[PDB]
Amino acid sequence: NQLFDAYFTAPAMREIFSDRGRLQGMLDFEAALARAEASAGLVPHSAVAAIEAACQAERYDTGALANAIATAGNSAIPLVKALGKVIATGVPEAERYVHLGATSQDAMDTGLVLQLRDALDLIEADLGKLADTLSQQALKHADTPLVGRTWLQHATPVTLGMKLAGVLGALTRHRQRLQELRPRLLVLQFGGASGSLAALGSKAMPVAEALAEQLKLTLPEQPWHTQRDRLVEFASVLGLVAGSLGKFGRDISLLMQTEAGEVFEPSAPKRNPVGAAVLIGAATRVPGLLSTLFAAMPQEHERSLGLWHAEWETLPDICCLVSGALRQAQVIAEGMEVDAARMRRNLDLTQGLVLAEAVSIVLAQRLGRDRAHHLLEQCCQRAVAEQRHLRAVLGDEPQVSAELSGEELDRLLDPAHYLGQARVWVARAVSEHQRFTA
Amino acid sequence: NQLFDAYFTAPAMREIFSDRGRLQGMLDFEAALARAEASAGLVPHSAVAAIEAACQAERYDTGALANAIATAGNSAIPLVKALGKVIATGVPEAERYVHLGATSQDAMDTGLVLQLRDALDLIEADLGKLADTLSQQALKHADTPLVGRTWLQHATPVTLGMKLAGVLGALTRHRQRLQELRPRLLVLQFGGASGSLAALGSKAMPVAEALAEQLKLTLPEQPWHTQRDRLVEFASVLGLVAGSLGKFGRDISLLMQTEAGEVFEPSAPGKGGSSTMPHKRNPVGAAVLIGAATRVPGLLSTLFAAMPQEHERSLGLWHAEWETLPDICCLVSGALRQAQVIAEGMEVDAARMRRNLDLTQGLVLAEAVSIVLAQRLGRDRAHHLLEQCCQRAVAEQRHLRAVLGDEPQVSAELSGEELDRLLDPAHYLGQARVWVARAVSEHQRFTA
Amino acid sequence: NQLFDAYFTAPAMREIFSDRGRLQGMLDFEAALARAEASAGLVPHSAVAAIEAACQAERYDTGALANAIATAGNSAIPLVKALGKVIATGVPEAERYVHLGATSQDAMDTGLVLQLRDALDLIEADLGKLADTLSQQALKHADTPLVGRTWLQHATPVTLGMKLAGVLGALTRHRQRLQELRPRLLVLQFGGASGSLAALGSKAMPVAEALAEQLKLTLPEQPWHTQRDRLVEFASVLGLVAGSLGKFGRDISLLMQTEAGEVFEPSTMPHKRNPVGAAVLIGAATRVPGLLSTLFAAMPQEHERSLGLWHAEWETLPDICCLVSGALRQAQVIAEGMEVDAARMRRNLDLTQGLVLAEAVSIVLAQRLGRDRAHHLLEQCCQRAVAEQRHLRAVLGDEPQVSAELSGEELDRLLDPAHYLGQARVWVARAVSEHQRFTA
Amino acid sequence: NQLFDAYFTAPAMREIFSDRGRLQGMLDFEAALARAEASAGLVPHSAVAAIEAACQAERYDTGALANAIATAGNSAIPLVKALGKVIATGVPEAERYVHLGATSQDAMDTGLVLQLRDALDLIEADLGKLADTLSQQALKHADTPLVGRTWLQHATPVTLGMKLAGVLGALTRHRQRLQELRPRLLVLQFGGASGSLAALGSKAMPVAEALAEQLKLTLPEQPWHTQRDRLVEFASVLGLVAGSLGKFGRDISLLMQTEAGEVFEPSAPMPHKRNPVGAAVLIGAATRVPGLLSTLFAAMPQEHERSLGLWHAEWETLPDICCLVSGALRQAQVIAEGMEVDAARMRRNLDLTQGLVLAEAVSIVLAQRLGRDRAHHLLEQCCQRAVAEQRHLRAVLGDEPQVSAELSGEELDRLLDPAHYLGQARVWVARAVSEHQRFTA
Repeated sequence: NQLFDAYFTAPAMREIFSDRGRLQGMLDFEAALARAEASAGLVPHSAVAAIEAACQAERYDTGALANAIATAGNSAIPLVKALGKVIATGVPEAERYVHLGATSQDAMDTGLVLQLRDALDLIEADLGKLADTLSQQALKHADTPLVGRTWLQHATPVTLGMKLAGVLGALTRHRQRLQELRPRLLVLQFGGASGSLAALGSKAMPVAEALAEQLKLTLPEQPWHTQRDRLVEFASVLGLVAGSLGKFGRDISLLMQTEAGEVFEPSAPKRNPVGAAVLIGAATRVPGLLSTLFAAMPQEHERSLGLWHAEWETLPDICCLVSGALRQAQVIAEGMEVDAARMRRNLDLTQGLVLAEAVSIVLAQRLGRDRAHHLLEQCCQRAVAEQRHLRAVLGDEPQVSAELSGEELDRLLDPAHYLGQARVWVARAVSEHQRFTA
Repeated sequence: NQLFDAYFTAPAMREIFSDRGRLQGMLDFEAALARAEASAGLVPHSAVAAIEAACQAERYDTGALANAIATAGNSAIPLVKALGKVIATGVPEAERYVHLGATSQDAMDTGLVLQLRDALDLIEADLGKLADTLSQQALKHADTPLVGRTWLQHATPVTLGMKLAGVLGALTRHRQRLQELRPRLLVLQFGGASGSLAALGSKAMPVAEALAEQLKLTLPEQPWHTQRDRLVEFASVLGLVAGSLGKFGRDISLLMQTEAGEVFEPSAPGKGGSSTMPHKRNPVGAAVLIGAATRVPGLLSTLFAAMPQEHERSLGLWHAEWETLPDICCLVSGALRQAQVIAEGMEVDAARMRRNLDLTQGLVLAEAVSIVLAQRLGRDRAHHLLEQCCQRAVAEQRHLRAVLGDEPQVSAELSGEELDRLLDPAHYLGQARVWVARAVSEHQRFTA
Repeated sequence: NQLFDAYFTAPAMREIFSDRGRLQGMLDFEAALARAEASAGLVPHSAVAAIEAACQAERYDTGALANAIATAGNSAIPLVKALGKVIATGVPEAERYVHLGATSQDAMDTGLVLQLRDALDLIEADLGKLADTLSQQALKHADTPLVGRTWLQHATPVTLGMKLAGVLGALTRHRQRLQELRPRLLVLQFGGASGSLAALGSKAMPVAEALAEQLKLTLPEQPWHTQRDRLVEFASVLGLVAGSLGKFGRDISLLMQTEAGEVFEPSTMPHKRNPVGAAVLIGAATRVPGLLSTLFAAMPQEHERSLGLWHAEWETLPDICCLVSGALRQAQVIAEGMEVDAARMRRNLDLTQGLVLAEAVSIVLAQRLGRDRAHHLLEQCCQRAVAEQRHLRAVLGDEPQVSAELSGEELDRLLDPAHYLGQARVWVARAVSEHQRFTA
Repeated sequence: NQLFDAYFTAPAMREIFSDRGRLQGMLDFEAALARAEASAGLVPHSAVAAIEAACQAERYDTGALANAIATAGNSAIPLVKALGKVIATGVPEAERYVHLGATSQDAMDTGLVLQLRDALDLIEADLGKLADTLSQQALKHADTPLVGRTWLQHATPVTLGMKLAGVLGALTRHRQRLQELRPRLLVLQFGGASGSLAALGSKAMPVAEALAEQLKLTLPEQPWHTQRDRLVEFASVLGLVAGSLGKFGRDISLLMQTEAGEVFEPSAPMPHKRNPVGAAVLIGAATRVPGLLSTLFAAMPQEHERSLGLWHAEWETLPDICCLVSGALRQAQVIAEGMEVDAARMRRNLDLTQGLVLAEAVSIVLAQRLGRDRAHHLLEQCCQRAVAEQRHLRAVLGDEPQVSAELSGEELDRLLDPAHYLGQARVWVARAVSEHQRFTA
């Protein structure tokens, strides 16, 4: 099943979450294990070299391992056995030192953490890259006006940059979150059969620290075979990412509507938003995958069956799904086409009624807040009845045209003059984005 | 990613949901389309032959199509284009008739329905097979007694057959559900660009009916590009199946617990080389059933979440279905597979079940005694006298059978032969055998 | 918490799923139990009368029961205890016959089924009512043309009735599904402590059948304390309903868009018209999926009675019923009173200036000239209608080959949406037809 | 519907998430708004006093408001209207200043945030309290041995304290998480009709800052009417808490099994018909919350300046999650501080596999005493026999020439003693408790 894979997953991410990557992660653990126990005096340095030479994914047969797993219950034991048979060919007496003192889940979880680290690194890169380009766009259109849409109904003006800044804001907060969880997530899983590490006796802590250092991972306060919050948390932040990008994709698709035509996805490297589809798809698929991870948390005792198995393919799907949305969001963010003219046109589709408020405040002071209220509802009721722009109806209004010149009315009914804090929001958002950098 | 695929998916099911299977479904649609339109006078019979010759999945390159899809937004257009370029090599003037009057989703949904039918067929087979073997085991152990477990606490007796009968019951109801949705699910998706089928003019219905008949699919009251209840219902029943097998998997894992050791998955004393009994007899099969019952709910909610698809064709929500439905089918196929293995080969330890039964030293049978001593003496007096014997059987900790034998009023009302029977689990099985009877009965009724 | 309850739940449904409704369901079970065991010779007819008199929800204190439940672990034991203390006041020696031979879950599940039966009845009523009005609207607008929208882009013409017929189709299928599960869902839950019903000895089946008949419920092949598929199936179909009405609510909100303004929910103070009704439908379609998966998630219940997973069902199923009842309610309001602007629909139709109708002309000029020549000639006309931006009708009129093959009267028809509605009217017909067939 | 509410929700949490609490949250916003705008010169101080006097939830009719909402589409407009009619009775000319320049969602989101802050405060107190008592229990049983259970199968020894330390570890990580999201979650929602705040002109930022300060909330970089990640994140951590307490609840129920009988829930004020009613709540929450959480994730792609339907879906969902978790924390505390341990039964269960679960501990020692190659064979032989002629491994090894010739009766007694194969058990408890004390500050 790879037909839709190019469209839904980012190639680099798929490489990490492939059989090769999964296998390599565990093998990395095994080699690192031998290395760490050797420096503790548990394994002959001659064996360390033998093991490392066999810890290359390429040397194993996935098809064969797959059938064995179906009988083993996990991936570690069939791999360790296959690793042993490879080390036997060359240094037969080294075979007895592989996977010493460790349990299957140690290899599996640590291997996974290694893959998660490479994954984290990609996601942070793409995020920063996307935030940068989004930052520029926000500034570029910090003041090009478009109508505000509330419950899909026209509302007071807004700016395109204001909208893009909101997405920027969320992305910054996610980079922040990924940064805070990093020291929590990147930990070693080394507990042995029941997490007591008893098999290593007094060389337990020494081997553990050596092992963590070897893999450049932190040593946790204790093993976590059945405490899975670290993994679920990571998945949850990726969930937040899919959701925000989902909002972005929705907004694009609505802006690309025939009856709106204000913003468009870049033209193929009827104009269908094939990129937005990916973003919306991810924001629709991920919640379910995420609840699965939450659902599997109440893992029994020292190792749970079934609940633990449910994590295996779920976490990787989430990472892939999100990698694909980030990739697609980058494409549209750096190349979307804007039609400011059309934005202007759509703005007085309600014929200035959306700007009634801007006029109400001015005539509030020019005359009585009490009198202006009446006089304004009257002009709107008319601009609708005899259907014609509010600018005109107001020009033919004695009290109004007697208090406001033709030049004043032209300004009041100009959306570019009712942008509120639009530019400020973009400023603060872009500001914070640059602050984070450091 | 195929490491865990042999363990989590049934090989036959993966074949259906592979690139080849996906492609073939759509090509089958294309060939059938030409055929149906030819008989309506829209396509020269010479083209029909050209097209069918190119409607073979093997002739296409997945890798290439994959990259094209990333730009197209769907799978139909890149496939149709590739199909056209293949038909051009031989009969160049046949190229203009492929995919005539149809929209991308028509090919995709119909292709899917074809895959779903092959899937439905596997699932029904496996279910029937599993129900059969489960039916025999139920009968075989209709009266082997085991303690009842409530909130994981010991309760009045139950029978192993009774337990297996409940799984049988659920499975029968699912077979029933699968049967009722069949006519609803296996429908054709032919509506064109906006579901009006206007491009075919007055040849619309004729082509439609011909097409349905060609594929052996029913013609729906109308196209359903954005009315997805049919697919969500199918996923939902599969969900129910995952759930039921999940309960079965849980029960096995709990019965295989070291402190229970009453039922075991196949493969020697527990699992594999039963050397050091303590561990190793791991329930690798139950893990699959439990895994599926844990994963499926989320995948199912995704299909529910993607139902409010806008207008004539929705973007994003529709894309979300593509890989989700297949995952559900594969997950369930793997659970059915594993459930079959353990159902037909589980090991029972009736002696250990007996031993576990009086772990509470007959206190779990207090009720069975309470009713008899209710009539022999006063329901009011018996109540007092019984709580007294239990409080003692616990204090001086020793079986209730004993405490009652040393009880004047009790031993004066019930002989030693009577008390032996009252404190025997085998005599307090209630409707255990009846339940197994009714369930198996209904299972045989369904058959027809 | 009742602020949003009037807006999100249908009052009749909330009545069913209230403390009173929950309590009454269990009490109904107890009364029916005594009645059935009496006719088996297990209970004196004098006690049956005493029990029935106490089986009225009104006579109990919810607040008090609630605190007891926090210690009991379920609702049946504190209720049965309170019931016993009420029967004591009058007929003291009747107290020992209440809840005889039954376990807490028997009372709880059966009580629930009773509530689900009332709920099923409301949902079937509302659905049929909604299907009817939707049916008329479908026919009424069977041929008022509106542009087709694909990926939110303009596509070949469609009819408003066509759209509404789709929703009708789905609702018909749900009524059908609700009909098929009815015999499966409305079953009695009577198994006792461990589902063996051993406490009743040989009077087990007799009491069981009498009890099922008393409550007008079917007796299942065996008790189902930990086989929950019946409940999850029902929630699943309600899920299907929320999803369908969700699609409807989405379509309305999109048609109510300022840049569309084609359909509206029933009604300064001008351009301000928010779809408060569609909000409910979309909300339900968004909330229900999660609630449903919870029911699926709770299926692997251990042995004879599961703790935790079973507790998870208690408030979840009722939430689903209430959520859906509110969506049905709101969908009915908008279905029978939505405002249509056929004029605006026409206007929006040539927003692409006839390019959306290029296909309709392509087939005709396919025969008039060469399918090969027509193709070229048509792309040329579209490319121009875009460049010098002006309707395609015009560009085709200034096209020698085209105006030489098609009269001005012929081009006026080809570029008219009303003439490219395909099977629109047929779809509405089949859907409405099937709706009338079901009725019986 | 309050039957199961006492059992599933913590009373204090329900108070926060009640009609009264919801209403008061928005009223607090209204009062604070007037106050902030007055100091910017937009409202007469005499009106500020009139408004504040009307911003008390008690003065309004929920039933009435509920029917109005059914027509309004939200809760803010019917409340603001009702508030206005109350301020009219006394200071009629003050009515025109209420809710000035604000949109419905500003009142609603800010009101909710206020409620979430009170909720956050409860959850942090309970977590700290639960961590403390779990901390003592961990230490108290840091070395009482119980058998390890892998895939529900007996495995090498473990300690009760070790197990409890794992729950402690998770709880500490959650407190840490709650601390990190606090500055992110507690922000003001003030953007007006479309988030431009245009209606206030150049008095926008001044009023905004004054408003934030008034409510003791941070001012975000920009309004967030359709960027909901802050709320979903909070719900997500609460999800993590439900999950962890869910694992704890599961372990208790399994330890309370008749065939185990090692740990029991307090005998809150029959075979030993002791049902784990508390564990039921923890497991239930862990089962219900995932669904509620995905709902909030599902509602994130909210369109433009204000989304209909998806935003409505948040309203009752976030509160349910908070209540559900408050009920699980409550129940977890009860069992944590009062669970009964049967160390003797744990010992008995330990050699249910008759020492085979300790085979590994013997394997390493006999690996050196003799040949790692010879010991291997000799050990599998003793196990295969201890099983066949079914009798303890301690015995089978004592009748083994090579073994009894290499290890004294005193040495074998020790090797087959669980208390001597606890590995890092006590260390894990140490590190976890240590980190718990570290966090404190």
